[PDB]
Amino acid sequence: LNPGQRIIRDMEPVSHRTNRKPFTTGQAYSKIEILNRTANMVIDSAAECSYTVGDKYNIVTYANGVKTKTLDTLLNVRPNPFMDISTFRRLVVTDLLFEGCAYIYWDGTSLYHVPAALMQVEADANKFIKKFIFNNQINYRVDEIIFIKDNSYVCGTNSQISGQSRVATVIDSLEKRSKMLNFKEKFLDNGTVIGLILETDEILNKKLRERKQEELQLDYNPSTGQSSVLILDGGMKAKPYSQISSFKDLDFKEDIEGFNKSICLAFGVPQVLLDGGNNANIRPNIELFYYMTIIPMLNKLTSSLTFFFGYKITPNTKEVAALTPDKEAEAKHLTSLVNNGIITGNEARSELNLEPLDDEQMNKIRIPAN
Amino acid sequence: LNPGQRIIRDMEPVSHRTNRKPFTTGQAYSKIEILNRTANMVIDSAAECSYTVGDKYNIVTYANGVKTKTLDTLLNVRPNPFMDISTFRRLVVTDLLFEGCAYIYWDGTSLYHVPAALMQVEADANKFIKKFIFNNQINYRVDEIIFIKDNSYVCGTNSQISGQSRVATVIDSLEKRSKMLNFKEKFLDNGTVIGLILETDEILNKKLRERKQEELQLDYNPSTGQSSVLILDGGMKAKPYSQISSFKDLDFKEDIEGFNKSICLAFGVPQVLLDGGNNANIRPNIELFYYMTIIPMLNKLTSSLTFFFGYKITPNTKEVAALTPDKEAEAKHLTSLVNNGIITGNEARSELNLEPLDDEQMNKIRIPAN
Amino acid sequence: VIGLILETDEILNKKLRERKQEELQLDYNPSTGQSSVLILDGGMKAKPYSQISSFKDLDFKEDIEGFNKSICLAFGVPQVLLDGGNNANIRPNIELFYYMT
Repeated sequence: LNPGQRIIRDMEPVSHRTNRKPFTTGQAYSKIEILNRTANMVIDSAAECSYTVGDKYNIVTYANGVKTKTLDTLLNVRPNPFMDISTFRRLVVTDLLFEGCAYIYWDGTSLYHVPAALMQVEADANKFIKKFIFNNQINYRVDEIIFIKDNSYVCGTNSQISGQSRVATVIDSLEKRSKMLNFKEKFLDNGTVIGLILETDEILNKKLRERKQEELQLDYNPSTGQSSVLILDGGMKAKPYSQISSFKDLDFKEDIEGFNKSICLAFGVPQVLLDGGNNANIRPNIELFYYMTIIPMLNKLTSSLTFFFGYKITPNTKEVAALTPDKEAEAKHLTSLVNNGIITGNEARSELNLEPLDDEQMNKIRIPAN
Repeated sequence: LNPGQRIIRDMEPVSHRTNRKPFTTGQAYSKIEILNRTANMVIDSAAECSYTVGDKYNIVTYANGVKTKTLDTLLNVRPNPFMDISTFRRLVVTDLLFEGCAYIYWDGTSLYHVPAALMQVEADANKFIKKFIFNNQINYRVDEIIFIKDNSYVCGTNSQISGQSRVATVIDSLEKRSKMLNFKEKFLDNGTVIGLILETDEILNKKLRERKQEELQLDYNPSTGQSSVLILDGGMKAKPYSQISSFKDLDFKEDIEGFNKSICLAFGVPQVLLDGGNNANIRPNIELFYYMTIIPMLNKLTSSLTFFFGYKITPNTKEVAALTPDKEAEAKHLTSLVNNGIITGNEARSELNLEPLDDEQMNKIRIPAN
Repeated sequence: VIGLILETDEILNKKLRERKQEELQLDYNPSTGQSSVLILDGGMKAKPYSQISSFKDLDFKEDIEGFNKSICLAFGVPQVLLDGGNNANIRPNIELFYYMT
């Protein structure tokens, strides 16, 4: 046991909600299209990757007596007798994203989801965590909650608990982008556009002055008029005016592009995926996105699962439509291994997502020799 | 024993925390998003690399009697009876990053984590280190704590104690970038936009003047108007004004890009990882990131581990999704090695992350000979 | 940073002058205002001022890049290692760094 755990409790007795302003985040996700699309692709991608359970670690875990097949079916087919697999996975991933942490309940035989927007974790004076408090009055325990924590540095010191919300960091950038974009719309709806100013030093009958004003407006526009010369009489003067604040000054494109690139940067999506990319970009960018962004996100979940159940669980995609291996190269390398005897044919079948055959000559290596 | 160790202790009796301002760093991590993404990539990438324990060094280390398999389980499956593997690695790496150093406690059988933001190291007049003081009154020892130090040159002389926090070098750049970015939104919300400036040397009825100023603004906006000509009567003049301080002057984009490269440079992540890259950019840049940045960072940890336990521990990834070898090239070199008899087939499978199979012909080198 | 410089050759009650200054500031900003034309009465003029020392003059970026290259030069680290490199850039530069430095 850790002799310094009680000081850890004293320095942070309870978890801290990190999505400091939730309503602004919800408003932006609802009515801002870069956050909407980026969060949607991240969550949907973290919902397509299947989980493959491995061997049993001969250790004591919080959940014991669960067989491999039951865990596999509840984790890849249907978690709860009442809820979907993709819905539950998306809920967990969106809790991990929009909130710092993500929480999953564990019944006797079913694996329920609990939102992290209301749960608060209370540290223990002795071990690691005393008891979770969902909103209030729940008081789950610890053996029945799967804890997913995204790394955080909140307040002075990092925390054994809680988590820092990825979406909560882009709120300032989203507000800046929205204000900067609304400024152009209001500038267009407000700024005045004129084509000609005439001046006279004597008052000339406001009614008739206005009538001549619309006469000049309609008559000297090539779409609706067929005149191009003015003969000003009586000393009326034409002031050579200029435009005060032209639209060319408001060059917000570069700043808006910077804000968009930053927002795509925080979630981790490459900018090429949202745009159109060449053949040299699409496959490497899909690989970079999925692996280096999502697979940490799912690795947190799978590590928490292998802590909770003791079964080695890893994010093994091998089936997502975005990372389907190149058929020619994959076939070439699998055939090379099969011919040269490194792997059996059945393993190649398993890699090709086929089903192994109960054949004799395939279950043993070829060993070409001669 | 070192004759000069007492002078070393006299020149620096105790360690000193190097993250001089923790709260500003926390607020930057929580509300500045380039820093969030860079730190998250570094920490998560430093949490995916598995650890392989090698042989036993016949030396007297601080931890004795620990079995190889028990150390492997503690270091790759479950460090604690109460906390995860990914969470533990993430805490250790974020302590190494945001603070200068990182500390890991060691019970008889459990390998607990302790924060480095609170704990101070006291040098020894004779050997190396008297003890470790966690805030106070705990007073761990040295025989039971694992010490991971990031190289530092603080004050006049470099220290065998303490350490330099990489993030603390970035706070000034973060403040500069935040101020520079806030200046643009404040300039937009504060600057004035004018369409016309009409003057008269005599007073024209403020109420009716304001009514005409609303009518004249709404009438000459082509979105909401059907007039474009002015007939100024009574001697009212139109001053040919010009915009005083246009927005085109504030060319902050290059400065903000410089500050973004500022933020990313200190952590070590290449700028291509954040953006999109070609076939020739993604995998080489991920290789640079992992190797050059992370693997020294985990090499500090593994060197401290091999000091503590005496077992050769190295960061052996071989499984991280972002460094999966090219299937075709990997197949080609493995098959060539197997055919030409340099390595056995079983160790080829081992390098393929599969399970070696107990065969008679495969356990020996093929020896092509003819 | 200034938007307007309106001038008057007579004194006009500092308190209300400041009040109208604030009102005309807030009114003629499209973000927080819904007006774009200004009618000046009483002989008040509008001086066509200009920006004295614009931020565009301070082009420090090239000098700052030179200083960064100079700092990275003394230690020996190639500039490609810190940035992103292609297949042709990255491994020869890692080799040059390790070996030569």
